[PDB]
Amino acid sequence: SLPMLNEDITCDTLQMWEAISVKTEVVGISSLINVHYWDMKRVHDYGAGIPVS
Amino acid sequence: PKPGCCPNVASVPKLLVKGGVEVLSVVTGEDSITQIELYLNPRMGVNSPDLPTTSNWYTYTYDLQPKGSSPDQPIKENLPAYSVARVSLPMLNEDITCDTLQMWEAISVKTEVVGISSLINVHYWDMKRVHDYGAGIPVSGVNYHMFAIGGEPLDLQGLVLDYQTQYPKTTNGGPITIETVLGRKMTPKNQGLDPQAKAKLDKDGNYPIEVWCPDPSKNENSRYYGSIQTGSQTPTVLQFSNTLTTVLLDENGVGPLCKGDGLFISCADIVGFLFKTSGKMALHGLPRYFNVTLRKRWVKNPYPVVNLINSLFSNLMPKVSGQPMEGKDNQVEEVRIYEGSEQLPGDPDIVRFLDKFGQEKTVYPKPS
Repeated sequence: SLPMLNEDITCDTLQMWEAISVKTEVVGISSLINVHYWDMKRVHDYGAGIPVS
Repeated sequence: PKPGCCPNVASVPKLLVKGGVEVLSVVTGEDSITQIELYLNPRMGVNSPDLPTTSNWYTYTYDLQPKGSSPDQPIKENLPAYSVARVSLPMLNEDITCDTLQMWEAISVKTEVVGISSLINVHYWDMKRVHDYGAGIPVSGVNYHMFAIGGEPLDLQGLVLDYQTQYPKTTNGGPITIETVLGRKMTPKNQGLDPQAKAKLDKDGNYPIEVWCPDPSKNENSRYYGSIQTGSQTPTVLQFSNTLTTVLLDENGVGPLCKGDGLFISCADIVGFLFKTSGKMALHGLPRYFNVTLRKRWVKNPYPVVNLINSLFSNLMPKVSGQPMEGKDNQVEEVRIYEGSEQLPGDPDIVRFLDKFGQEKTVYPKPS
């Protein structure tokens, strides 16, 4: 939610919020290497599970 | 570019767009002229052609007869109807510091009845013969056409011919009558006009001609032309041309103002009875063509916006279900007002009030 912000009436002008540079990152990215898990299907016999892909 | 070595022509208003409906969005200058063309298929009891079996007759009623015993009741598709079309308009700029807005206004309406050459089909495969072993009797008798251009929809009042007859009430979008718009069962007082039976029209194929007529009491922003000529097999003469332009200004000098930026066209047309060999006859309409011309005109806003916008919100103006402070049972008892200061009056029990004219007047205490 964005606040009210002062308008004008002589020039019929007003203010609006404008985004300029969004920054982003995935915050759950190092949980992807959780190979040990009680249901992950192994690559072969006595192996590790194949990780999430 | 030499004027003396090249001929000159007259000055004609420049075309800017010619196309469909989606070019009303064009930002024009302060002084433009907009021509818009319409057409209205009449709703003669059969409202739509998409129906599988009942679209055998389009713009025809279904072979109406008198009943023979009171009370009569017609079918939904028995009575004819009007035809309305709110054409869209663009929104136009304003000027808040001088409190003026501009808005559309019609000036000239050109009209013509298309399909007027489809009357002479005297070899129709169900049309009855006027003389035995001969040709067919053409469409004739009752004709009725009434169009209406305007910035607001029409105001039209209940004028039934027999109050005792009952009409099919609206179970789902049905034709509404006096008893639907008022709710109470209709009196014989509405055989003639009755000022507690006004209505506006919003549904095109649902308001019947038979009880409803355009009442010229409240139609300051809608002009309408109409003609009746009624009888059994009377001739019907209608001229049509490409050069009759109806000017539509007022005595004051300005035409209809399209308030709300809608131009409410309104139309109905009946041209004749077609007769059938069995004897059944039916009303048949025709569609009309319109060429209404618009021009942008400045007005003055009568409603102060700052006095108006506060009344709308619940948070900015709270309404509360308190005890009654105006009306018949007002508990607010006495209210004074003080303005300026004069010299000391005779007694503080004296009472003043402003008169009808608007000057102060010390009223005199009479015994009671």
